[PDB]
Amino acid sequence: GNSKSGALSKEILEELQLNTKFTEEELSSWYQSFLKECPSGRITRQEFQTIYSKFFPEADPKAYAQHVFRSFDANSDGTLDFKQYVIALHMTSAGKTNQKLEWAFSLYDVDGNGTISKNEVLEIVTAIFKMISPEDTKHLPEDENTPEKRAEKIWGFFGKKDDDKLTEKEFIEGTLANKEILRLIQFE
Repeated sequence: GNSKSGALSKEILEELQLNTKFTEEELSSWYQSFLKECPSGRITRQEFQTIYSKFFPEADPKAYAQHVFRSFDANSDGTLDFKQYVIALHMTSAGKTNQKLEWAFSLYDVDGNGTISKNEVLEIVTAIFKMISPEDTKHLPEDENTPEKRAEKIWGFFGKKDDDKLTEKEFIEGTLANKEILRLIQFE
């Protein structure tokens, strides 16, 4: 409702490597009127994609955000809240509210069952990287440019073979200690 509070969206998203020629005041009028036109703010993929491709073109609508929107839930298509979703898109590079650790497990657990497995982690990694443009994804050093090349760094960090299932509880501890994890785990 407050255009000023809308600026926090452009600045925050900007960091996520996603600029929007749409001024903050504009998104405010569109955001409120998007939620007013629709029931509270329940939109479908067919709709999300449009907004996604209309707001963030160069970003492969099948990279980061796409993976995020699909992580909220979206089981058999149906529809999901756009507001809560937007938060999940911003609650990944901001830093206003305190809680933020155990909150990640949400998009981290694509399926959503209090258990993180290889597959899930493989998705996230790919998503972020997928967003990165090829001609650009080459600049970064090799031996660490493939989604599977890194999946070994993150998953290999914790180290698990028996109870190879990370819960929302340890997910907070395995990170409370090892400080070198906050360096790469950075899921932008």
